[PDB]
Amino acid sequence: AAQTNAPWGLARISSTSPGTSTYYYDESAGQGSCVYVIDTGIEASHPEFEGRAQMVKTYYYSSRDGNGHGTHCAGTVGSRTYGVAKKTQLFGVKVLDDNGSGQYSTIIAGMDFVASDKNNRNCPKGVVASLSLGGGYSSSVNSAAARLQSSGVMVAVAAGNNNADARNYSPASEPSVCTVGASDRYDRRSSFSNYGSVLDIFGPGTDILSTWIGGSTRSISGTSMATPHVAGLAAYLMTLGKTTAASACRYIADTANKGDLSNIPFGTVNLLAYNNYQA
Ligand SMILES: [Ca+2]
Ligand SMILES: [Ca+2]
Repeated sequence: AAQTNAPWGLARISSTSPGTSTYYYDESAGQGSCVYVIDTGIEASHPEFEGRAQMVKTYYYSSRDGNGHGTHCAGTVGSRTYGVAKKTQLFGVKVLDDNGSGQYSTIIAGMDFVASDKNNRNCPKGVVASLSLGGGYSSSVNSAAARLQSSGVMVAVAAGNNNADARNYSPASEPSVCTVGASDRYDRRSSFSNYGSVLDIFGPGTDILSTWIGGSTRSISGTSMATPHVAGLAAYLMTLGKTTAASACRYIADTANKGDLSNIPFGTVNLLAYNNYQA
């Protein structure tokens, strides 16, 4: 398959070079995988989700995304026009409030929820969780992410937007999950992206167009936008049978574009997520 005039990040993950405009991908498109978007929720009625999204848990008064952020992230995972894995099933877990905030106790509960809830879903090609969230270092938050991974879920987490070492942020700093930095369309590390030895991979995160609440779309930026590129890419590769929940991060790293990025600090990986699709 080939989506012309795609969002630049979609084009970028299917090219060895920046500046292309077509997203080339296998038509299997993540069918048979499942991705949990642990965030502010998902506006599952958005036309772009085509009935493939649903809310499965909320920690607030409503299951509605009153923010947009979780809808955006879910769009980059799996919407028709904006998504990496355009036929995956999406599951919404609302652990963040409508201002985008949440307490670590809630975030932890949400992760343990996914670990159990996946055992009651039919996800024959495997299960991924996308966590575009975090704050300062917490060993309990890291332990929760490690448990989620251990349970058989491909966990992708944002590196954080502090232009600092991700060692001091959670769940970014949990070594066993996949920690995602952000890049821009000119293959620079994004100005706000965290860095550090704990990063596994970079994905597109500056000026990312996706779905928004009220059946709308917009462009926003952050390691939160990079993370769902990786999570959708994992689901895509798991449906193709190339990798498993346990091995996907390492697979993506090993098959990344290497050495493409600028302003990567020594000791941080120079690796950009890449689907290695050949028609
Ligand atoms: Ca290159
Ligand atoms: Ca890691």
